[PDB]
Amino acid sequence: PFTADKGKCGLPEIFDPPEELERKVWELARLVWQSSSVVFHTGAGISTASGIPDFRGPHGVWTMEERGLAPKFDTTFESARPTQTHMALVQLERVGLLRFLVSQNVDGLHVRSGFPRDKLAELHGNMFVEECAKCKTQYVRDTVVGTMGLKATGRLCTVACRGELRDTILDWEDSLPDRDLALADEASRNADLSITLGTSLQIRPSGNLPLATKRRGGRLVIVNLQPTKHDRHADLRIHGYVDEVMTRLMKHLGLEIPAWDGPRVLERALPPLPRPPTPKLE
Amino acid sequence: KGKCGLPEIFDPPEELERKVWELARLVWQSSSVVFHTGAGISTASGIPDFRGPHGVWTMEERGLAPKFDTTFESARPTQTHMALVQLERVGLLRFLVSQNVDGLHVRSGFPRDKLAELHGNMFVEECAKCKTQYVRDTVVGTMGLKATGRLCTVACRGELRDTILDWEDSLPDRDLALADEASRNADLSITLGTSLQIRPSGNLPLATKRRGGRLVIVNLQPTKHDRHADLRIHGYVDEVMTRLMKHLGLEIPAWDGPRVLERALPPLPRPPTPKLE
Ligand SMILES: Nc1ncnc2c1ncn2[C@@H]1O[C@H](COP(=O)(O)OP(=O)(O)OC[C@H]2O[C@H](O)[C@H](O)[C@@H]2O)[C@@H](O)[C@H]1O
Ligand SMILES: Nc1ncnc2c1ncn2[C@@H]1O[C@H](COP(=O)(O)OP(=O)(O)OC[C@H]2O[C@H](O)[C@H](O)[C@@H]2O)[C@@H](O)[C@H]1O
Ligand SMILES: O=C(O[C@H]1Cc2c(O)cc(O)cc2O[C@@H]1c1ccc(O)c(O)c1)c1cc(O)c(O)c(O)c1
Ligand SMILES: O=C(O[C@H]1Cc2c(O)cc(O)cc2O[C@@H]1c1ccc(O)c(O)c1)c1cc(O)c(O)c(O)c1
Ligand SMILES: [Zn+2]
Ligand SMILES: [Zn+2]
Repeated sequence: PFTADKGKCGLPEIFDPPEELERKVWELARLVWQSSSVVFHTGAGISTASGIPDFRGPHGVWTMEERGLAPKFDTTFESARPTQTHMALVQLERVGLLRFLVSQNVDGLHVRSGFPRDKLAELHGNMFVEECAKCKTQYVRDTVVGTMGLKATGRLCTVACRGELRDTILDWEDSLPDRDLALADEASRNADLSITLGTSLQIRPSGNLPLATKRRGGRLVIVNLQPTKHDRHADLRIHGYVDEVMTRLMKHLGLEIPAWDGPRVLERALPPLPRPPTPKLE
Repeated sequence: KGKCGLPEIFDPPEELERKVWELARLVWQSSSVVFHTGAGISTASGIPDFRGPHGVWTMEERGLAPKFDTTFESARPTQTHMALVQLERVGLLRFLVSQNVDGLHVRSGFPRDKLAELHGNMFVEECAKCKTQYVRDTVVGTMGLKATGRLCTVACRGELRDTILDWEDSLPDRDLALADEASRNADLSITLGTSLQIRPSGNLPLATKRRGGRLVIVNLQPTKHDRHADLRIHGYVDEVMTRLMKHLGLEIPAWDGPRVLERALPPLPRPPTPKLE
C-alpha cells in the first residue's frame, strides 16, 4: 500500500487553442452521429469542477502526497453536485445515444445524477454502497458508509438474513467486481466508439478497456487535460475542460442539459426518448 | 495580501445542525437581511479563493500555481448562488453585497439592482464617456480599468474599459453607496466565504451591529471580525445553505444557463413562519 506505484503524477497540462478546440468538438459530433454503439469511460477529472480533487493532476491526491502537501476538498461527498458532464451523460443515455457507462470513480455521483445502474460499471466501487457478505445484496445510502478496503461497516443485512455489510472500495491488491468488469469488457469490445473523459488510463485493467474498442475497426477519442497512457492509440485527442467539451457537444447534437433535483437512484434504464434527426454527412 | 492559508475549522455534526437551525430563527425574525459574499462561495465550481489553503495569494507565497478545474465562461453557479436567487425572489433577501469578480451572481440571473459588485465583473465593460456598461458572454480580456479595444454603440463611440479594480483604485461609488445604505439599515448581515480582510468591503457587515443588528459569519478559516459575530458557522456554505433552504421550506431553483436580469421582478409567495417562543 505504502509501496503501491501511483504511476506518473503531476504531468504538465495541454490546452488546445480555441479554433482547434471548436474543430475537434465538431469532429466528435460527427463520430457520435456515425456510431451505432457509443461507450463512455470516466475518471476523477469529471468531478473536479464539483470540488473533488483528482488523483494525478497538478493538485491531485497522489501528486500532493509526493510533494508532501495535502489535497483540498471544496465540498463534502454528501454536498457534492453532479457536474454538467454528469448530467450531459444522463441525457445521452435517455435518448439512446449512450450504450454503456464504464467508471473508475468511487465518488458516487453517477448514481446520484440519476444515471441507470444497469448501464453503469463501477470498477473501483462506490463510497455510498454497502454489500451483504452473505447474499450479495447492495444498499445505496445517503451518506458515505465510513470504511474502505471491503471491510465491515457495522450494519447487518435486513433482507428476508442478518449477514455482514461491507464497503465496496477495492484496495491495491483487490480483484475488480467480476459482474461490473464482464459487462464493461463486453460493452467495450462490441463498441464501435469509446470516448474517455478525465481519465489518465494508467490503472489496469480499467485503463485498457477503451483499447478493446479499436479491435475490428472501432474509433477511440481521449478527452483529457494531461497526457494519458494511450494517447498513441487515439483517433481524436481533445485537450480541454470536460464541461466546455461536453456543453459544445450537446449544442451540436441539439440536446439540452437536464436539471438535477438532488440525489436519486434509478435501478433500471427507462425506455428511450425522442432525439433530433441527423445531419447529412458527405 | 493579508493573512493567507490559515488552517480550517470544522464544526462537528450536532453543533453544525444546531447553528443552522438558529440561522433559520434569525432569518424568520429579521426585517431586512443583507448577504455579504466572497470568493469562498465559488470554490465548489472549480474557481480557487485568494487566502484558503490552495488560494491564489496562498500558492504565490509558496511559489506554487492556483488550479482552475473550469473556465470563467463554463463555470456553473453553485447551490449557494441559486439559493440566494430564491431568497431574493420570495423577498427574504433585501440586498446582496459581493467582492467576487467571477461574474456568476449575474450569470445566476440575480437582479443587478439588488447587487453591489464592489471589486468589478470580468464579463463587464464600461464606456469612459457615457458610463453605459455592457454584460458580455466572454471575459472582457483586460484588468485595471484599461481599454478593451471595443468602442461604445450608444446613440457615442466612446472607449470601453474593464471594471476590475487594481490595488490603488477606489471602489465604484454607486455600488459602495448602495452597499453602505443596505449594510447600515439591515438588522441581519450574513457573510458567506469571505475572510473580511479587505477594507472597506470587509468592514460593511459591522455597520449592521450599530443600533443592535445581528451578524452571522459562515467560513472555513477564521476572519478579521470573528469577535463581532453573534453566530459563527464552520462549514461548507453549500451544506449550510441547502440545510437552511430546507428549514425555510424553499426549493433551490434550476439554472437554465447564462442570463442577465437588470431589475428585480415582483416578490413571489413564501411559506408561513414558525412560532418562536
Ligand atoms: N476539468 C477537467 N477536464 C479535463 N481533464 C481533467 C479535468 N480535471 C482533471 N482532469 C484530468 O483528468 C485525469 C484524472 O486522472 P487521474 O487523476 O489518474 O484519475 P483516474 O480516474 O485516471 O484514476 C484511476 C484510479 O486511480 C486511483 O488510484 C483511483 O483508484 C482511481 O479510481 C488527469 O490526467 C487530469 O489531468
Ligand atoms: N466551500 C467553502 N465553504 C466555506 N468557506 C469556504 C469554502 N471555500 C473556501 N472558503 C473560505 O472562503 C474564504 C475566502 O476568502 P478570501 O480567499 O480572502 O476571498 P475574499 O472574497 O475575502 O477576498 C477579498 C478580495 O481580495 C482579493 O484580493 C480580491 O480583491 C477579492 O475580491 C476563506 O477564508 C476560505 O477559508
Ligand atoms: O474512499 C474514500 O475516501 C475519499 C477521499 C480519499 C483520500 O483523501 C485519499 C485516498 O487515498 C482515497 C480517498 O478516496 C476518496 C476519493 C478521493 C479522491 C477522489 O477524486 C475521489 O473521487 C474519491 C472513502 C470511502 C468510503 O467508503 C468511506 O466510507 C469513506 O468514509 C471514505
Ligand atoms: O481576473 C482574472 O483572472 C482570474 C485569475 C486571477 C489571477 O491568476 C491573478 C489575479 O490577480 C486575479 C485573477 O482574477 C481571476 C480570479 C481568480 C480567483 C478568483 O476567486 C476570482 O473570482 C477571479 C482575469 C480577468 C480578465 O478579464 C481577463 O481577461 C483575464 O485574462 C484574467
Ligand atoms: Zn444479506
Ligand atoms: Zn458611451
